[PDB]
Amino acid sequence: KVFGRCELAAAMKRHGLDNYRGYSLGNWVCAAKFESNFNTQATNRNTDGSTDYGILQINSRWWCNDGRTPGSRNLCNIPCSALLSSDITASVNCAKKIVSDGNGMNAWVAWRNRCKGTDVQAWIRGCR
Ligand SMILES: [Cl-]
Ligand SMILES: [Cl-]
Ligand SMILES: [Pt+2]
Ligand SMILES: [Pt+2]
Ligand SMILES: [Pt+2]
Ligand SMILES: [Pt+2]
Ligand SMILES: [Pt+2]
Ligand SMILES: [Pt+2]
Repeated sequence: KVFGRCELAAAMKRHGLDNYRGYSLGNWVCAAKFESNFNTQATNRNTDGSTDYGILQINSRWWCNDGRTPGSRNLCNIPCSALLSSDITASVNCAKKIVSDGNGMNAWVAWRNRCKGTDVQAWIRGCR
């Protein structure tokens, strides 16, 4: 699925991301835009043996198990294929675990580089 920004905002809000650990909803929508272009099926297969999965481009070394990545920790306790679902719940729950495991949103390079310090509310502006 490729989400619209307002539809993704509403789905993320239903799952408690607005103000999760002090990150407003627009931050999460912005991260998804620049990680995956709102595409639940996105993958980026890296040269280091790992792969980034789904709408939030969660990596298979620390966070999910794809079976094929050296150094697997599987800290979200999920197969990486669960992060390619059309519904966002597994990606949201794993994103919350990423923050809960010592990280800010700085764990996402696209967030740091394209959302941090910007008008993130533009991504929810005008949404019902
Ligand atoms: Cl829900
Ligand atoms: Cl729901
Ligand atoms: Pt789809
Ligand atoms: Pt949902
Ligand atoms: Pt939901
Ligand atoms: Pt939820
Ligand atoms: Pt949830
Ligand atoms: Pt749900």
